[PDB]
Amino acid sequence: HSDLTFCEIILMEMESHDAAWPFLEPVNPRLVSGYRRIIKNPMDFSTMRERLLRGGYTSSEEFAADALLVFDNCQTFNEDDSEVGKAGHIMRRFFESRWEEFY
Ligand SMILES: Cn1cc(C(=O)NCCN2CCCC2)ccc1=O
Repeated sequence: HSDLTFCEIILMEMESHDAAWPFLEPVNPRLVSGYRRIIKNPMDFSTMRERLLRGGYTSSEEFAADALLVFDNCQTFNEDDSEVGKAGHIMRRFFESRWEEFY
């Protein structure tokens, strides 16, 4: 319904955001040491993309839960002053403000 039409706007705008590069694809645990043991429920934009296209979101609140999970995992694994962590705060602050402009 009208809830999930804006989830497409935010996800599209989040995908094309400049600071979205750490979260476009799922984290590769073979390449990132310690990520498999620290992050229980990983989540990224592409995973939210394929679920949203298939329709697996019942309400907008599920979409926000996956989005906040991306930045929670980013803050949990990475330092705040790291290159991945710096982009996470930019993407997180962009989402919470853009999510505010509708709800
Ligand atoms: C979300 N996240 C991402 C990384 C990462 O190193 N991403 C590199 C992504 N590749 C660089 C250019 C092509 C894709 C590390 C920790 C983390 O939590």
